[PDB]
This record gives sequence, structure tokens and C-alpha cells, in this order.
Amino acid sequence: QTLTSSATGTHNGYYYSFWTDGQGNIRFNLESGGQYSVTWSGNGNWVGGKGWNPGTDNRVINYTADYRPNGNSYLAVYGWTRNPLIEYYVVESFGTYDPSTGATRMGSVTTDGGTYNIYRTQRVNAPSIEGTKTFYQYWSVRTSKRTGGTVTMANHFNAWRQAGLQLGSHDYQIVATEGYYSSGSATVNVG
Ligand SMILES: [Ca+2]
Repeated sequence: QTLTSSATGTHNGYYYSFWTDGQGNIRFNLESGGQYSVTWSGNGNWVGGKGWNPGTDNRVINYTADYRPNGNSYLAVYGWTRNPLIEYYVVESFGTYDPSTGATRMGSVTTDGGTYNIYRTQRVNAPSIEGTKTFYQYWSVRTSKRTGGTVTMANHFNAWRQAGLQLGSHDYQIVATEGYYSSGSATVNVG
């Protein structure tokens, strides 16, 4: 099951979402259980992974990953909420581009053996699950990169909410890999 375009659905019990601007080279493959693998290069913009839909406030995610990025790429819990429309990330690892760059710092949170700095950014007239919109992005960026472990979402959501970053109703919630004008390979197994 190799994707040929942006797509969503459920595979082996796990929701999957793959979004691509169709550029560059990419092969996103749905694999056994909660696993997926992706190989990419060129000048593409994409993000995809496996997880759940809808996401929940207290989900405890356990994942493993063989992550090998080259350029601007992220390995992170990724999802959206509506009312308000929010795109959020719990960055476990990243490439050459630090998501915190020029972002508004909103404190930090210690959870699952790690420490994460919190940030808020904004996307204007950008693609979203509701079409072209202007919305905020919330971030939890690990101070030390890792490619496997447990992520207690309640600790991140509560840290954001308390910092004044409101969350809406949950849309999807996945362990995603993202890339922008980058290359690499990744095999991620959720659950
Ligand atoms: Ca299924």
C-alpha cells in the first residue's frame, strides 16, 4: 500500500494522514500494524503518519522510529483541533531547521524523561484541514533529540492551555514525519 497522492483513512486499526504539495520525490508506504515508512528527496513539502482520529486529551503514545533526515525535517506527534483551528507539534527530533527559530516562547514542560520548550507561531493564508486559513501553531520542542519513547499528551496540552494557548475540538492526532526541501528515510512504528 504505497500512497500516490495526499490521502487519509485507517490502516490496520490506525488512522493515517499524508499531506504533500506534490513536489519533489516521495514514497509513503503503509505497513504492518501501526507502522509506515517513507523515503523522500528533492524539493517537496509533506507531512504524514499514523495515529488516531479523533485525537484525545489523555492519549499516551508509545512509538519507535528509525529516523534518518537530511535537511529540514521533523519527527513529531502532530495533529489539529477546530474552534479554534490549531496545528500542533510535539517535536521529538528535527533536522537542520530548529522550529523554535523566531517563535514566541511560552515556557517549558518536563514530561516522559525529557524537557520541552513551548512556542506559538502563526501561519497566514496557509493550507489547513479547513482550507486556506490563518491560524496558530503550538509547539513542544525537546531540548534533546530522540527517536523513540512515550509521549503523554495530557502533559503537553495542559502546559499549552495554562500558558494561554487554547485548544479546540480534536481532529486527527498522529506520530508524523515532515519534510521541507529535504531528503531522507524513516520507518515509524506507533503502538
Ligand atoms: Ca483499518
